Amino acid sequence: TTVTSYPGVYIEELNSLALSVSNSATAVPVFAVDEQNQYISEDNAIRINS
Amino acid sequence: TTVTSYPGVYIEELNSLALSVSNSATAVPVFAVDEQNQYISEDNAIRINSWMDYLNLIGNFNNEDKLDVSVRAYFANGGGYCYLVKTTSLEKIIPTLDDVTLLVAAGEDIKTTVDVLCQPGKGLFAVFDGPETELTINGAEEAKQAYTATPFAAVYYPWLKADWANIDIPPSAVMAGVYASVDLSRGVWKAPANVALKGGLEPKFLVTDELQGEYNTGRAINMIRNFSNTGTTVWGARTLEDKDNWRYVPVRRLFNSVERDIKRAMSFAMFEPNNQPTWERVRAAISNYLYSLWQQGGLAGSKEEDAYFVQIGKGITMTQEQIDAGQMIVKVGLAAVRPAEFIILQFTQDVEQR
Repeated sequence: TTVTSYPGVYIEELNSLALSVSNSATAVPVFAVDEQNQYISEDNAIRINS
Repeated sequence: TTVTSYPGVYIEELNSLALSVSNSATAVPVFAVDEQNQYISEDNAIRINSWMDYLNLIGNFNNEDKLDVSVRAYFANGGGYCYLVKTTSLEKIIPTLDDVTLLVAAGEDIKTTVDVLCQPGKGLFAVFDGPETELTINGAEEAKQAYTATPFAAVYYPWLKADWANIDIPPSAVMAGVYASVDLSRGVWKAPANVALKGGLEPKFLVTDELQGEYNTGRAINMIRNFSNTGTTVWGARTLEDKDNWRYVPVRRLFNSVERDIKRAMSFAMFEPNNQPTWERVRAAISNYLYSLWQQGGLAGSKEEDAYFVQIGKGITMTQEQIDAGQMIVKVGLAAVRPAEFIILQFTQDVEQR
């Protein structure tokens, strides 16, 4: 863990495993567009917000 | 003991065997420099402390040469002091050195020198660098063939590419700094994987998850993988050996730093006469070291009778005829913790069944 070589003040911050569970993005869909639609670029997930 | 010749006051200070175990220098690496680098002197372990201390050797030229980039990337990740030796005289300098415990190849192909160097008794777990070329998934049987399976090694696949110093950084010198950073921060028993690289360097080759499936078995190659949560992280704690005992670089490097902290303490009790007063001090001093690791969580088990055991005594470990040859025998057991390589989650809909 810590090595003590020279006389002095050693600060070492031991911290326990902080574990918490985040809940986010329950229903985020994807839309398989029509193959004929020329505006969607080929093989790229173009993302829209509103 | 004392002789009484004249009438007077005699002061004699009898003192018992004071034995304590010191833990220091867990991960201090050496760098096999390139043979062409003219600045390293021939057959001398020139020792550097920091990058401003290293810059007095050479004031410029951070950009191109592969040793010069590697030690710059080493100090950026983790802090330590490292010796620099030429690979020609690598086997001559390392046995006569104080604390060299990571023989780190800074891209120099020194596999033969490593095998000659480290017996099972010495220690010095020695990391390697992966092949700088592309590794496909169906060419897995040949890419493992170059490395020979030994439990004192570790391979890291993708050579790293940084913004500064546009030549390719070898992954072995980068991972050498993460070892000294993890062993200082969270101790030696915690696995050196799952730690983001503090230097601003990205992997040159992207890692598919199915590509890591058939490489992280057998004599495994650990793989540095970058994903979005933590950036470019190291993602392998396996060594080059596939058996149940010595599968992990935390379970290997804990048995190096315990078998070197006790060996320095045994020099104080070296020529002490072995009877019941002597090997009660040696038993009680070793068992306090193995108790201090258990309170830190380095050893598994519920209570201290299961985490470790130490046995010295006439009878129990050595017979009478071995005492007459003057060799006392210490048996030491350790249950080192192994990392959670595959955390699995089982979900049932039967909650009253339990």
